[PDB]
Amino acid sequence: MTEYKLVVVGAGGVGKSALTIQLIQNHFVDEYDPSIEDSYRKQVVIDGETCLLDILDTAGQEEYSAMRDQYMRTGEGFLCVFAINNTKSFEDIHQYREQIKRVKDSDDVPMVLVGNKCDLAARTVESRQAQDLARSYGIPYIETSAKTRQGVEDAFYTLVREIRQH
Ligand SMILES: Nc1nc2c(ncn2[C@@H]2O[C@H](COP(=O)(O)OP(=O)(O)NP(=O)(O)O)[C@@H](O)[C@H]2O)c(=O)[nH]1
Ligand SMILES: [Mg+2]
Repeated sequence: MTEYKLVVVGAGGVGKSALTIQLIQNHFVDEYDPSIEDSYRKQVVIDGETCLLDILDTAGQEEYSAMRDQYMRTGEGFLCVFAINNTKSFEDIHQYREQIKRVKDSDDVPMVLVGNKCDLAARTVESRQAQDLARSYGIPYIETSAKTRQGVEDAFYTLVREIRQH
């Protein structure tokens, strides 16, 4: 078994914590702790390869960049969570990547861009725009929904692929 430190990122309400709680507890946060260091780790099998998945759930921009260096430096990969309905996410998701290149000290970093909230009926950022970043960054683009729970794990699994490749 291998330990995969999955460092999740988010502007706050993009669904970062929603994807984690789903991939771990599998449910919609109705009264869970408001952001904490109590990271989680689930055991799965990537293409017939049993390995551990330690998904770290950080805070949503609550003044703690100092710790961001401790996690990012210890994270095997990064997952960019953006809301198709919230254009704000697409904004922070851009600068967010720049933070990784700094810590990792290299443009080549294993990460994935997921589009949470793919169930809502009021999307602002079309797949085209979301693809621009994934195509410009050279990373995969997956769509999921914490509410309906569609291809949720599909987004996480993709991360393991990027890492393994590197
Ligand atoms: N409609 C819809 N809402 C979602 C979906 N996923 C998450 N949400 C909701 O959108 C909001 C996102 O913020 P929240 O759940 O508080 O997570 P958070 O903001 O990261 N917590 P915090 O800010 O304390 O770190 C919550 O109400 C969350 O339940 C989704 O797929 N569809
Ligand atoms: Mg949160």
